[PDB]
Amino acid sequence: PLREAKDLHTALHIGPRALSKASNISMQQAREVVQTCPHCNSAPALEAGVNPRGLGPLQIWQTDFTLEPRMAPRSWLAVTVDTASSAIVVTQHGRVTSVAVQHHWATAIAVMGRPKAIKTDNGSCFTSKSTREWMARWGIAHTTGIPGNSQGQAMVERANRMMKDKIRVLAEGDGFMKRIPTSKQGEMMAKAMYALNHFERGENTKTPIQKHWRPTVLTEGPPVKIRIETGEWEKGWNVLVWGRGYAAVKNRDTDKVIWVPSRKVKPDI
Amino acid sequence: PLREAKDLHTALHIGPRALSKASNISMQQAREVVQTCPHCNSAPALEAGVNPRGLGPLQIWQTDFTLEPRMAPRSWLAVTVDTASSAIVVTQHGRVTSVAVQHHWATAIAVMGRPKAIKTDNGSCFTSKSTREWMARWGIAHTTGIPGNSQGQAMVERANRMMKDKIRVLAEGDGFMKRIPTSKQGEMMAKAMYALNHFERGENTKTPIQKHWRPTVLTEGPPVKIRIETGEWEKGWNVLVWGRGYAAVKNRDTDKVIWVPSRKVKPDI
Amino acid sequence: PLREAKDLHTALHIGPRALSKASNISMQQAREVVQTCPHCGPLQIWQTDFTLEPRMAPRSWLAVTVDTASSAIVVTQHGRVTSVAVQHHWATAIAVMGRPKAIKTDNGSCFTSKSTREWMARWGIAHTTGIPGNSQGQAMVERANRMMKDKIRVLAEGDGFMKRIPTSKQGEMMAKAMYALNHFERGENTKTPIQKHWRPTVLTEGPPVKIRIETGEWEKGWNVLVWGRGYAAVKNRDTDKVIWVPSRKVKPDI
Amino acid sequence: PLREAKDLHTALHIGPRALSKASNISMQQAREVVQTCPHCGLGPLQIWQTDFTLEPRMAPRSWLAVTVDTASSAIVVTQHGRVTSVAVQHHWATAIAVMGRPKAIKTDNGSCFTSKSTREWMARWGIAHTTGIPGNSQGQAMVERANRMMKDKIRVLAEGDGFMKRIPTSKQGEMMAKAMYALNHFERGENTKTPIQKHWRPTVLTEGPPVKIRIETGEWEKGWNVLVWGRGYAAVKNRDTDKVIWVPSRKVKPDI
Amino acid sequence: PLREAKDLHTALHIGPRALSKASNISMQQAREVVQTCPHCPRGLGPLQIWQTDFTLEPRMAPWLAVTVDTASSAIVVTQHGRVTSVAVQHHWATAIAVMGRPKAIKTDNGSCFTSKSTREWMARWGIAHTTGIGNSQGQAMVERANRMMKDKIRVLAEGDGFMKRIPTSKQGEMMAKAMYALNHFERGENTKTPIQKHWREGPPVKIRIETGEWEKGWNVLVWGRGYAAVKNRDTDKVIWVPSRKVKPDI
DNA sequence: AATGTTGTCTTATGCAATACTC
DNA sequence: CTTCTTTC
DNA sequence: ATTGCATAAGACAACAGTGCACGAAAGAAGAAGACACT
DNA sequence: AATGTTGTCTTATGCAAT
DNA sequence: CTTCTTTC
DNA sequence: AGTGTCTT
Ligand SMILES: [W+6]
Ligand SMILES: [W+6]
Ligand SMILES: [W+6]
Ligand SMILES: [W+6]
Ligand SMILES: [W+6]
Ligand SMILES: [W+6]
Ligand SMILES: [W+6]
Ligand SMILES: [W+6]
Ligand SMILES: [W+6]
Ligand SMILES: [W+6]
Ligand SMILES: [W+6]
Ligand SMILES: [Zn+2]
Ligand SMILES: [Zn+2]
Ligand SMILES: [Zn+2]
Ligand SMILES: [Zn+2]
Ligand SMILES: [Zn+2]
Repeated sequence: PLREAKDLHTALHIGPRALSKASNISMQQAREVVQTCPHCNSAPALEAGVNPRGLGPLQIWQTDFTLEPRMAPRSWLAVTVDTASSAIVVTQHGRVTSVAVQHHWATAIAVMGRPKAIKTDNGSCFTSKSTREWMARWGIAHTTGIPGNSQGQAMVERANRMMKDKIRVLAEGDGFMKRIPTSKQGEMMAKAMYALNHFERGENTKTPIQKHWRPTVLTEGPPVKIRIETGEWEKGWNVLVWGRGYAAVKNRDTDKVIWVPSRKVKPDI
Repeated sequence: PLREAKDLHTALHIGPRALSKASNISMQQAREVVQTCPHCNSAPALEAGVNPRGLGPLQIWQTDFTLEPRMAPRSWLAVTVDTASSAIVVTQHGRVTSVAVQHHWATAIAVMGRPKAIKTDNGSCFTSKSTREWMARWGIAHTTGIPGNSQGQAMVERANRMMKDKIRVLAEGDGFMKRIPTSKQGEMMAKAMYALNHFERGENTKTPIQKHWRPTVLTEGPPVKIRIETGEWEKGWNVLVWGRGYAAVKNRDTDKVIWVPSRKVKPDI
Repeated sequence: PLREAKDLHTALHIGPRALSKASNISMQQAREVVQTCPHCGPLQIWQTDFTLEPRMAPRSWLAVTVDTASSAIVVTQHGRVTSVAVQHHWATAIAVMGRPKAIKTDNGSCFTSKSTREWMARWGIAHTTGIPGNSQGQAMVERANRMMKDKIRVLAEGDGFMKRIPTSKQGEMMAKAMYALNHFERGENTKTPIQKHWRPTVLTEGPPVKIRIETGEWEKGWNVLVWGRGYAAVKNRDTDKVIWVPSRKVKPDI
Repeated sequence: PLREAKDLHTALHIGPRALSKASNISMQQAREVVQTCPHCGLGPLQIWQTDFTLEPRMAPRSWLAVTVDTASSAIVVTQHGRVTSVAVQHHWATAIAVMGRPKAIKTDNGSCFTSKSTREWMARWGIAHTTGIPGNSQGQAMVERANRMMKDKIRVLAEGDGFMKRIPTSKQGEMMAKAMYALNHFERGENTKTPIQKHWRPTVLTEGPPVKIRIETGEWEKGWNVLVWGRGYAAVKNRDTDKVIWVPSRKVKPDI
Repeated sequence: PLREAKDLHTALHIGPRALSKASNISMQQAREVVQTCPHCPRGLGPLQIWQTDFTLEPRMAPWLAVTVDTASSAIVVTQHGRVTSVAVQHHWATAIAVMGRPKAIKTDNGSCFTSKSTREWMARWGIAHTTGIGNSQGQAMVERANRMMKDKIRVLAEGDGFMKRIPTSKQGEMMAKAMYALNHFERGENTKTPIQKHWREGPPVKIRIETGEWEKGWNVLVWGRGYAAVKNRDTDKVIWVPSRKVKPDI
C-alpha cells in the first residue's frame, strides 16, 4: 500500500484522506505522502510577527500620515501614538513634507515629551536628509518598516481607525457632512483627541493618559514558559507585559527582554 | 445620572464602559445610551442567513467563467457544478461567448444529464437572448445574480480554487510552469476532473460520483428546532440536510423546505 | 557639561537652573551660559488672557492659559479675537491638560458674550470677573505673556527668522516654546511644570486583590501583577511570593 | 576570572565588554578595571575612509596610512616613511588583502590622492573615490577618530612594554601588530559583536533553504533562498540574480 | 558574463568555481577559461593548527615565509629579506593580526624555530608549540601554499610584464594581489572560500529518508510550524522535511 | 536594516430580587 | 453605423 | 501499564475578467558646459 | 426578480500492543 | 539642471 | 586647448 499510494499521488496528487481510505493506510502515513511531495505542499503557514511595544512610555513611538478629506483644505492628518501608553496626538497639514513631520513631531513632543525612538514607514518625507538631521538634533532613533507592509506599523494605523471614526461621529454630531468648517476644525480636533486620552478605551482598565503618566512596570515578573522554535515549552523566563495580542518576556539568566505571541506563553508552575 | 451620561456622549461620544464607570451606571443602560445615538450606529445588524444550495442531483447547477492563463490561447475556463452532488465539469474556450456557454452546458449535460435549473451571474453571455432561447428548447430554469456582489455562486467560485490549483499541481508535476503545451491541455483537464470527481474531497464520506448516481434523499427527517427572527427556538421542523456551513430544514405542517445556517438549527428533544 | 548646556540653550534657550541640573553644572556657570545670550491643588483655577503678536501673522492674536498650582502653560494662535477663538483655545487647553473647575478671565467682550457664556454650562466650569486688569486675577497671566512673547521671539531669532515667522514654521514655534516652558524648570524647584501637574510616578506593583485558596476561601493581602489568558499571577504583600491562579479565583480587594 | 582579566588588560588594555565576556565578569568589575588603568550605516564593505597621520613614536617610519571601514569599525594601518603616490597604493592594496575589495573610498584632496598614478590604480580595481576638505561629521569624521584610536593603542602598548617617546625600530612593526589584534578581533566599546564580526556579512551564506514569497498580486513565487530568518523578517536571495530583499514573516513559507 | 569572466581571470587568474559564482557562468565555460590560460583528516577546527616554513622564490629578490591554517586554508606571507629567528616572531606577529591568535603553531624543527627567543616568544602569547614530528597530510598543504604563492606571483608578475624580477616599489604591492586571489575568491573545485571557513548550526540530527531508513550526516537550520529545514553536511543541499522524520543524532 | 492591531458588536451562562400562581 | 452601457 | 492511532479543535486560504492606473516628495541618474590640470 | 463556501492545514484527544 | 526609480 | 571632474 505505501508504494501504491505514492504512485497514485505522483500521478493524480490525491489528498491524504482518499489515499488512506482507498489503500487502507493510516492517516499519519497518507499525510506523510502529501508532505513528501514538493508541489502539493504549497500551503504551509509560517506566520509570526510582533509590532512590538515598549516596556514603558516615551520609549517607542509610531507615526504615519492618513488622508481625511473632511479637514480640507489641510486634509492630511499626521498621527502619532506611544506603544506603551496608547495615547494619541494628531495635527493637520496641507502637504506631506519633512517640515510637516518635524512640525507634528514637535507638537507631540510638546504634549507628551521626548521619546527614545520613533518608528515610521519608508515614506520619502521620513527618509529625507532633513528628517534624519532633525532626529539627529533631538536625539530620537529612527526605525523604518517593510516596503509596503504596514502590518508592523499596526498600532499606529489602528489609531487611524479612531481618529477617522471619532472625527466622523463628532463631525456628524455638530451637523457637518461634506467638509468640516475651517473655524470649527480646531474644536473638532481638540475634542476628538480629548475624548481618546482622558477616558478609557472600551474594556481598557485604565485611561491612556493614566497609563502614560502613571505606567505599570513590574520590577521582576512572574515565571512563565515560552514555546521555542522546536515547539517545546521552556522554563526559565518571566513575563513583564502580557497584552491581548502579545506578551513581553524576560530571560532569567540574562535579563534580555523579548516580545512573543500570547499563544506562545503559559504560566511556569 | 442618566442625563449626565447622555450629555457626555452627546458631546464626546464616549463608549459605554467609560460612561458606566464615570457616572456609576449599570451596563445595560450605558449600552442603551450608545445604541440610542444615531451617529454612533454600531449598527451592526446584517442578516447572516445566506444559503445557495439545492436538494437533488440534476436540479440546481452553478456556472461561471474564470481565467487560467495556463490553457492559453483557450485559457477561458467554464465551470459548472451540481449543488447537490458537488460534481465539477469544466470546458476550455478561447473567448467567452453565448455559443461557448451552450457548448459547455452541452458537454456537462452530455456527462451528468439535463438539469432542472442553472444559476449564474448576470454577464454578457448569460443575459443574451440567444442563451435564453437555448435554455428554452431544453427546459432549464435560469436564475441571475446581484449586479456585482457575487457571493451566492460562491460554491462554484470556491470550486475554481479547487479547480485551478489542481491544474497547477498537475502542471508543475509534469514540468510545465508558464504555459501548458496544446497537446497535453485536454489530458490535463481529464486527469484533473477524474482526480476531483472520482475520489473523496477531503473529509467527504462519499465521492462526487457516489453522491451523484447514488445520492441520499431522506423520505422524512428527524425533528429539529430553528431560531426564528425574534431569537426564539421553534419546534415543528425536520432537518433534511445538515452540512458544514448550512442546513436544509422542512416545516412539518406544510412540507415547505427552506435553507438556514447550521448555527440556527438544533435537535428537537 | 558646559558645551552640552550651551547647545541646549542655543536651540531652546532653557533657563540656567534646568541646564545646571540636567547637565550637572554648578549654578554660577549655567547662569553664565544664560547670561552670555543677548535676547535672554492642580487643575483648580485657570487664567486666560489675550495678547498681541505681529510676528505670528496672519494669526497674530495669541491666547494664553495657565494653571495656578502646576505652573503649566498652553497657547493657541488666532487671526482675530472672537468667541469661537476663545472656545477653541480652551478646547485645546482642556485637550492637553483636562477639564478644570474655575477659569479667571477679564471683563472683555469675548469672555462675557453669549456664545462664550453657554459654553461654560455644558462643560461645567466656573467663571470670575472684576476690575478690568486687577492685581490678583490678571497678575500671572501677564507673566505667561512675557514667557511666550519672549520665547517665540528668541527661538525664532535662533532658527534664522527675524521680522515675521513664516506661516509654515509658526506651529513649530508654538510647539518648541511650549516644550521649553512645560517640560523645563524656570524656577529653583527640582520639579518641572509638567511634573508638578500630573505627579508622574510608576506603578511598582498592581492594585490589591483577593485570591481563592485551595479550601475555597478568599484571602486578603495580595496584589495582582499579571493577568493573562486564563490565569493571573498574584503577589503576597507581606512576602513578595508570586503564584499563578485561575482568573475566576481573583477579585478586587475592597 | 579576576587574574585572567587583569592579564588581558595588562597586555592589550581591552575594553570592558570584551574582558567581561572573555573572563565571565560582570560589568561593574570590568568597569572598575578600566578605571584602575592610568592610560585608559547599512551594509559592510561599501565605503572606506583613508587618511594619513604622523606618530613621532614610530619614527623614522612616522607616516601611518589608516583605513577604517565605515560599516564595520574595522581598521587597517601600515607604516610608511613618506607620503607619495606609491605608499597610498601599497596601503590600499594591503587593506584590500585584509578585509576585501570595497566599492567606495572617501579621502581628502591631498596630492597623494589626486595623482594620475593613484587614479589609474583606482580605475584598475573598480573602486570609487571622493574628495573632501576634510572635517565633515557624517563622513570624513570616522577616520579622524580611528587615528586617535591607533595612536592611543600604540602609546599604551609601547609605554606598557617600556618604550616612552621613541619605539625601537626592531620592535616597531610588532607594537603596531599587537594593536590591530586588539582593535579588530576583540570587542572595543559597549556593543555585542566583534569589529571583525561587525565586518562582512559574516561568511556570506552561499545558499539558504528554499522559500516562497508572497508577491504584490498575492501569489507565492518559488526561486528564493533565505539567508537570515529573524522574528519579524527574513532575508531572502533571488537565485537568478543574487538580489537580497527583506520581507515579513507572514509572506514566507517553506518550498517543497 | 563572457567579458566579466575574461577580465577577472586576466587580472587575478581566479579559479573556475569563483568565476562561475561571481559572474553567474556555468562550469563548462569557467573550466574553458582555466584551460585557455597557458601557465594554469582535515575537519577538526579553524584557528587551531598552523604550519610555518621558509621557502624561497627568486622573483622577490633580494626571502619568503609562509604561514597557513590547516582548516580555513588561508595563507599569510611576510616576505622577509634575511632569514633569522626574529623574522619568525615578526611573521607570526603579522599573521596573528589577520588570522587571529591560534591555539597552536607547528613548525618543522629547524635551527630557526628552536631558538630560546622563539620559545619565550611562544610562551609569551600562551600558544603551545610543538616541533613537527611536517607530516604527509601537511606535505600537500604547506608546500601547496609554497608553490601556490610562487605560481600565483609568477602569473601575476608575468601578466604585468615583469619577467625576471619585480620592482621593489611594486614588490610589496603585488603581495596583496596574491593573498587576495588565494583567500577571498575561491580556488579549485571547492565550494567554501578560504575566508568563509575561518569566521564560520545543527545539533546534529538524522532524517528519515524515502525508503524509511535513518541517515546520519544532516544538521537542522530552520524548525517552523509543521516542517523543518535540514542541511546535508557534505553537499550543503538543504531540504524541508516533516518534524516526525527528524530525531537527534547521538 | 527592523514583526498585526484593539475597539467594539451581538448572544450565551450564573447569581440576587420583583411578581406571579398555588 | 458608431458610440454608449451594463456585466463578467 | 504506556504509546501508536484516526479522530477532534480552530483556522487560512482564495474564487469574484484582468491590476496597474496617477500624484506627491524626496532622492538618484544622466547630460551639457566652465575653471583648473595636463 | 434570487442568499460566503470548503479542502486542506497545523496542533490536541480516545481505543489497543511490547 | 532636467528626467527617472522608490514608497506612501 | 585636450579633457575632466565639477556644476546645475
Ligand atoms: W487555432
Ligand atoms: W492551433
Ligand atoms: W487550436
Ligand atoms: W510690527
Ligand atoms: W508693532
Ligand atoms: W514690536
Ligand atoms: W510697527
Ligand atoms: W515686530
Ligand atoms: W517690524
Ligand atoms: W521693527
Ligand atoms: W520690533
Ligand atoms: Zn502531490
Ligand atoms: Zn454617539
Ligand atoms: Zn538664550
Ligand atoms: Zn588599559
Ligand atoms: Zn590563468
